[PDB]
Amino acid sequence: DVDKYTRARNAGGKKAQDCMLLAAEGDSALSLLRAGLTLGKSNPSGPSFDFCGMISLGNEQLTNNKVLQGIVQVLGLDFNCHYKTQEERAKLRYGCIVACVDQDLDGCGKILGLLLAYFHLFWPQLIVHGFVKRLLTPLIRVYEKGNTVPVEFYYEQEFDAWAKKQTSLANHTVKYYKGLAAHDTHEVKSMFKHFDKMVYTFTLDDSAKELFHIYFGGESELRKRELCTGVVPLTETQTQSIHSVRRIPCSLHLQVDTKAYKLDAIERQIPNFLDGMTRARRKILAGGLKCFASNNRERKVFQFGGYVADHMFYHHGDMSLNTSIIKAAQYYPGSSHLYPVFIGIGSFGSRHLGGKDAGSPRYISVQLASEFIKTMFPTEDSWLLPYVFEDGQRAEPEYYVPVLPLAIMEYGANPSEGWKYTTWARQLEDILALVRAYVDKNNPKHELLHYAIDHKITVLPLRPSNYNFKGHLKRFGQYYYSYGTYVVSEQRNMITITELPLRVPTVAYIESIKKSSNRMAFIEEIVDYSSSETIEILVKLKPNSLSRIMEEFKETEEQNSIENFLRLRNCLHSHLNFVKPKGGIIEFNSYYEILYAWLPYRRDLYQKRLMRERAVLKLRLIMETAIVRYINESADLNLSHYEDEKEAGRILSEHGFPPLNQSLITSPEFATIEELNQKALQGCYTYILSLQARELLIAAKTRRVEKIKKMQARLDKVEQLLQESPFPGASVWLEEIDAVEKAIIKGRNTQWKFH
Amino acid sequence: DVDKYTRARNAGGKKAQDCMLLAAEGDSALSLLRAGLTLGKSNPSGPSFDFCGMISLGNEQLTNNKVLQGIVQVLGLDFNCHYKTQEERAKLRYGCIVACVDQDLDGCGKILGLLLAYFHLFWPQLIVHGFVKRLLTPLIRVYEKGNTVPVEFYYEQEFDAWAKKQTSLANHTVKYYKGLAAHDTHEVKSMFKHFDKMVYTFTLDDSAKELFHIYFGGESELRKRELCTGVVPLTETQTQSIHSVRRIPCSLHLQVDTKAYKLDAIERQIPNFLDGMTRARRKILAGGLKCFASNNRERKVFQFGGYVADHMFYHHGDMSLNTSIIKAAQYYPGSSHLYPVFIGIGSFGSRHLGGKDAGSPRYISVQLASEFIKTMFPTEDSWLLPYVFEDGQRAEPEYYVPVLPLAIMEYGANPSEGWKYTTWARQLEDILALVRAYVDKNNPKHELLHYAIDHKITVLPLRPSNYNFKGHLKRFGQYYYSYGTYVVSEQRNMITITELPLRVPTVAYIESIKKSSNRMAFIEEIVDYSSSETIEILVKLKPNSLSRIMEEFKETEEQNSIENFLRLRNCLHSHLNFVKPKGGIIEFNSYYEILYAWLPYRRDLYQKRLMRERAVLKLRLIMETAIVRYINESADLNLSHYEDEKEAGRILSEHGFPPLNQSLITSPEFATIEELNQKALQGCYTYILSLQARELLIAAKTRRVEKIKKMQARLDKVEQLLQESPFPGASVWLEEIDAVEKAIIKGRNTQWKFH
Repeated sequence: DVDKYTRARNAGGKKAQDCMLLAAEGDSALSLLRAGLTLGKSNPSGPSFDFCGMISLGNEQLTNNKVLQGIVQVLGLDFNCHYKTQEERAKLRYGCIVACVDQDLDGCGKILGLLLAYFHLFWPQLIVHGFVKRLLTPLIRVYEKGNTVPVEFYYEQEFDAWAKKQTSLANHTVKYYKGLAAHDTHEVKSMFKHFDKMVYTFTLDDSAKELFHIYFGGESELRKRELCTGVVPLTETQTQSIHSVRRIPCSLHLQVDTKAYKLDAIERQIPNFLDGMTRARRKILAGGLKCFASNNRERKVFQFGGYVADHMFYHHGDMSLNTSIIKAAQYYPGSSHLYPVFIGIGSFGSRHLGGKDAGSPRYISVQLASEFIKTMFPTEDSWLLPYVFEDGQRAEPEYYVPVLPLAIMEYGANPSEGWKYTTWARQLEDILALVRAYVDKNNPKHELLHYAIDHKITVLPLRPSNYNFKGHLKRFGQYYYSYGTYVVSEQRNMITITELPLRVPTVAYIESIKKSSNRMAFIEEIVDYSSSETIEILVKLKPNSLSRIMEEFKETEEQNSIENFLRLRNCLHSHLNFVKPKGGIIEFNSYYEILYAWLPYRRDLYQKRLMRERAVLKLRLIMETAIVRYINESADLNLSHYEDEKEAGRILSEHGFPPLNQSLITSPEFATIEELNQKALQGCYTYILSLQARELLIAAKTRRVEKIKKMQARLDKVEQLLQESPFPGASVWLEEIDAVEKAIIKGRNTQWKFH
Repeated sequence: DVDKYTRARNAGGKKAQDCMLLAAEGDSALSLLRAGLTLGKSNPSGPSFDFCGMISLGNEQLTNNKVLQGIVQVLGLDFNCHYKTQEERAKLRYGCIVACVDQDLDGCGKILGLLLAYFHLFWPQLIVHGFVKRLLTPLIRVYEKGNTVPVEFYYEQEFDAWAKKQTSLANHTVKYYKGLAAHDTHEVKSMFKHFDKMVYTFTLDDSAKELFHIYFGGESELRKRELCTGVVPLTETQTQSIHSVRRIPCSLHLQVDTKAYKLDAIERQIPNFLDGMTRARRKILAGGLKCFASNNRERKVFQFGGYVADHMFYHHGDMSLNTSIIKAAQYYPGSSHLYPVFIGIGSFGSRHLGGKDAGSPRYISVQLASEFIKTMFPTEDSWLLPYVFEDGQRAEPEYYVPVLPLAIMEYGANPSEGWKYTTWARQLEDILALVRAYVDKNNPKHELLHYAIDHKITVLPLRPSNYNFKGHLKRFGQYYYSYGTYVVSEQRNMITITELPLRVPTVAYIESIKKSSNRMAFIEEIVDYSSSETIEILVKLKPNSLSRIMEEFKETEEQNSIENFLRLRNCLHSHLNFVKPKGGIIEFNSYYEILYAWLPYRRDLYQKRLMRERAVLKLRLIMETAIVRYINESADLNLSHYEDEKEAGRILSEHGFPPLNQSLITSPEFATIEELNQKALQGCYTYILSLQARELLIAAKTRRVEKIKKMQARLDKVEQLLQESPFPGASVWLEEIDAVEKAIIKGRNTQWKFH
């Protein structure tokens, strides 16, 4: 077999039942297992090569794979045995096979799930009676400073419960070990001390079998139904039951690990319907917001990609990161981004190659479209979004909620086969009219739009956008078609294609025309004299070929003879599969329902921002009233730093000064509403104990009083902003819509350069 | 026919001589050319498709090259015919061919030099009289915010000469355009407005055929000899002549750009002999120092690579960066780095796979040593090294000069074949003794070693290091051999290998043994029961077979029969090829030559560092004395901060108060001695006007006088530290050597973990 197999000393012998075969995922896991097994030979008594062999991993096609062939060869497994009896199972060369895989979505999920599916399909009785086992390593380890002994959790839920049970984590360092290679040598020896406690068994409950037909079977219909609901994390009772007897039911593993892996794989191609961007593009947008927040100077594409990888935890390949950055910065007729989030200083590609003619990342530079991004992705709303956490560190948000539905007003296609997704940008005017009717409460269609929302029918048009399109858009039999424009000169027997169909690359169109032999039977030659953004394809035909073209290619009342011959028609087939914000997959059938689903999320975000702003304003005015009421009697109490700052708190508590938490009321970063109003109090008097002498003079007092009157006016303004007729925060939504419309118009005027 | 050829309207007709062909390397340059050529009604009478065609640049092999075949087909060139006469030169379909290429050692030199060599080899008469032309786009553009028209320099020397005057850059922005894709649309149209004057014609002067043969011919000895001197940039006179006549000689073009490209390609594999690291490794070290100069917290490999790319201008791929980071963080018996610059938390590989079994960059984390680096690479000297400026921004230094020569005490190899380079680490004790004898001046061999370095003979041993090696290092006459250790038991017929030769991967060695069919005629089986760091490989042989190995593999007075059978000897072949600090390539016959070459550079760096320290200490001393005198007798003129206008400057210049550059003196980053002393007295009086009230009484005067006393003591310590008998700064070098030896000992004791 392969040389990756390290045989145990007693493997296949009289004591083969006591032997176990560790199946590491890759070379790093193999090296870790080797190091642990060899260090166990000297200090402890336990695992070693005497009773532990090592191997590495690498239906109709699952039987010819070399790795499974090697595994079945070493284990001595017989296909036609079914291992029902104990003596039949005793003939195996190893007592059990232990899978040692990384805790991430690659090791657990895809590979562990694949091994479990293979075993269940071929030898289902092996999973029962406890033959297939796994290695459960500490997923999270928290180290207390000056304690040199960590506390370990095998699941994120246990760590979250312990953390919320804890008072503070100032002196605790949390390390996430998603992969086996992340364990240090001392950590590895700590695991191999009680290696016997890290072996978990699979039970193969009744519900597992059907699941094995869903995630890994050839049935691709019920798989989508299973995937369209998101992954539910394991509950605490299930984890406790698993840890009690060290047995993991297969069902739970299939429903959690493999399902999360499949969802992650889908999310890398299909974007969320709230912002129209995938996880990688969300990371890029967040990194651009973080980098150009205060500087906004042009940076090289590779430099910005390095910044994104450093700060936004983009652990994928840098070539994909650079390609996605270029795609986000591309702006041309037929581009995938109608409103790009980045301004591209340099040659970022043209419509002829479909954006593939972009310059190298080391030459072209990128900048943040500050005006458009700020008007569409407000900085205030960024705090209230739910964020993803990579190894306990903040990263890009789970989803962005722009002022207008970005998943609709921009083009989008998935080139990777496996899941169909195609979106054609709708007209900006129609989107603006629809949202303004929904929010304005003064539009005559506002009540009609609400009627259309509660019961699903269409009341306002939603036509495909034709901003950078010089052709025609014809709706025939519920299908939209884009037609390019051409001219014919009979005297020179020549045709000049002036406009290709929507999102059709020039070189791709030319090669498609050239491939068809029948088309070339009349075309003498083709050249491409098109400009950087316009289309001018010069085709010269053979003599007396126009009549032959007319008689051969026939008009179908939709496209004339020339358009059919020149392939100047495109069908706007759109696949509206999107990723739910909670994790699931949702398949729409029209853009109207996409907009109807996006509206409540934006409305709820506006309401949440309004309540958070109201609470923050109340807290700020409370602390300002406290500081001014200390100021006007500073000649009565006279204690800021005159005495020791430990006896002051008694006298400030004897008077009416509530404890407050500075740096939380002064600048709440991500303080959620209930936590913000809970932990704002029970702080300390640093807002009074640690003030400066600058506040002593009356000018500071009058500045404070004008500030407090300003925030009182703002508080009443946001209070009347609430309980509005359509919903709280509708007027501010209308103002943001107007601002983003102005920004879009300005960008369109200056070719998305903004001077 | 040709895939990416856009024919001109008049090409191949009565105006062929007026038609020119633009050759582009990639699709980005083609898109730029298409955008420039299609300015209709804007930039009139400029280039267009009427007289400009386009083509893309996608010794028997040169004949069948598809790109060159397309080019010759387009131009109608004839291989047999020599275009020496004007009448036969008019048969070409284009008047001239223009190369529109980048200016970053790839567009220029690599493929432009290739095109020039092709034309010279096949049609040398074409280059003369003018046929091959190039597009010299503005390399550097200086924009003034109040002028909105840039100043363009086509060479870096011109920009440097301009920057010699116009010193302030008070309101100027410098932009570097190394590639064609870096130009913006307005820049593109401005360039195409003068496209007629942007073209430069090659001349093929004398002494260029020999240069062409050297750089592109099959001969390599003279090509290597050319590369031992480095690239010399064009002088002002040559650039002025080129710009005045708009003709570029081929020789100058070659020696300027293709030599630089070849040197850059070489130095990406061959490291410098001063620090023992290539450009990528030096960038990694500088980025690590920048990242962990303050925190030293462990970071993921991919995050650190992103930081390095963002800050150190590492524009290459991220996989190479991650691999190099892992290699720099690897520490195991046989690893390349005996003293790694990085502490790696996780599994970074093992000796078995030669470091190729490391975990993914997502999981394993890296951090700076912060204890060995601070001693081997002092932070004081980091301000004195020459620095590499990429696109006008600072980057990793030109070369590092460590306290001990790292190119001689670390294993090095070149995985990229094309330039042999192999280094075997010398013993640390021998190197320390040699350097101490050279420096301490008290060693009995000090003057003897000076005589030795003067007469290039060897007087102190330099033996290969055997720190992490349990074998034997034996010298058999002008070569060294490493022998592994084995134990063989005749009973039960097993041979257990306990130590492999130096830098021999375990799995590679096992595979090499396995491929030898004759050796497995006796080997029953091979098992790899080795540990993580020590090797224990079991080889079970066939019964009564040891005598067969005795009679088959014969003793050669160097290898035992078992050693020859198991290939337990390795020859320590050395290839002492390095790159000169100025750019050239140097070859050494022994490690003694490397040490003797590295010593003067380090001695001169100590002298320069001490000189700069003395100068900056004198500057600080005069500024402190000035401020002390001001705080002493300010009552005479004025004691307040109200004098912040020019009146204070005038009243201070009336007395003996010199104007000093406070910012430069208080923190000179890279100010060398000459302009340090030139700009010291060209500052302002801010060193006095920036005195807070705290510093306006005696309580700060005592601190000031204590500071001046301490720095005066440091000043005369530097003073008599100089003029030492061996060289100035000998004791500082000795104590730095002791500190670095202590750090190395601590790292070796802690397995390069430092707890």
